[PDB]
Amino acid sequence: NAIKYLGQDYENLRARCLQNGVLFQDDAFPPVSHSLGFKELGPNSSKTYGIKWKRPTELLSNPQFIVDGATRTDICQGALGDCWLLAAIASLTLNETILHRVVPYGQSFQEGYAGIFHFQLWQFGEWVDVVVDDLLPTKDGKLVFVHSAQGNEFWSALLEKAYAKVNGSYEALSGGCTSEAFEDFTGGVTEWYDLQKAPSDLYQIILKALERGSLLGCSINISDIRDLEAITFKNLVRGHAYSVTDAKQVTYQGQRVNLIRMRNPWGEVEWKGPWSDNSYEWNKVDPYEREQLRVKMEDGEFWMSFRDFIREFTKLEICNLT
Ligand SMILES: *[C@@H](C(=O)OCC)[C@H](O)C(=O)N[C@@H](CCC#N)C(=O)N[C@@H](CCCNC(=N)N)C(=O)N[C@@H](Cc1c[nH]c2ccccc12)C(N)=O
Ligand SMILES: [Ca+2]
Ligand SMILES: [Ca+2]
Repeated sequence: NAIKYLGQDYENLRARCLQNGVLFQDDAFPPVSHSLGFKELGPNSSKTYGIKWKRPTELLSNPQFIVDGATRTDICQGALGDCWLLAAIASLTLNETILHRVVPYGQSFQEGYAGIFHFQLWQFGEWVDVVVDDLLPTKDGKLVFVHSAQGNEFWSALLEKAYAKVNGSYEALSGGCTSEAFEDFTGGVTEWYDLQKAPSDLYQIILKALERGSLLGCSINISDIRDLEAITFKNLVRGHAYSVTDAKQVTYQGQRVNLIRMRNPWGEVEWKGPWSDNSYEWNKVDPYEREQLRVKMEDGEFWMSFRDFIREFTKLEICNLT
């Protein structure tokens, strides 16, 4: 059983707000500018100025915590450089058991709702329960930071807020490493791989990691500053954490080709090379494999050949649990 961050007690807080006819306002991470940030998001800044804190129950008549499951399409990055965190959360959803440890069951905007939610994280060398109120940064009635592809779904916005809380502010989350969020959700062991010096069995390692629910992300180093744009000629984003979400093998003109699937935590903007959604390659696999694996949809998620992956990306991170 998780210990309470700062001694804040989810169930006692929720019950007492319900008894006293109020919704929770979190003294530890309150709905003010200092919870946004200190410089790029400080009181005196252009980003800060239009932001208003609103509850999902003030935005919409029927907000839902989880809609059609907690899945990686619910992770669409907003105007914060927390790609590393969101790639980790998207990966987290592929392992149901670890997912529902971080995101406890039973939380809702209906029965028993009192403006408070809770999540569990590996922090300070402990499993910790972190509460948040549901006041969220919004602009023109829309979430400014992470949101789901379902506009009425809130669990992922609330998780990102809890993760900001432990680090001090949303701005504190700008720039990071995927392995750090992997740890904070698992307490497990991170390893990284230099894709330019990949071992010969690297596809096997990936397949076995995916089989056992380990979390995998990848990224392209910006090796000359930002000197070709962030976006490459083949539509890949440099210095940007991607989630690795599958590895599967296809028969391409009678030969097996090893494929790998990743998702941009933007929820949009995809590889436009071979095995991309509209690439010709899919014309030349057998119909069944094609219809099991290809999804023509701008969802941020796409296939590469493993050969292309290891040429295009520079780093892979794997967090293995027990
Ligand atoms: C990603 C993002 O939000 O996309 C925007 C839409 C976000 O900018 C991000 O996390 N960037 C990372 C690189 C990509 C990843 N993950 C980043 O800026 N720095 C980390 C580098 C990881 C390895 N990079 C690549 N393979 N490309 C990093 O090490 N960050 C630091 C934290 C830090 C402290 N001060 C600065 C200043 C600039 C950048 C980062 C930092 C860390 N030790 O964790
Ligand atoms: Ca969902
Ligand atoms: Ca896609």
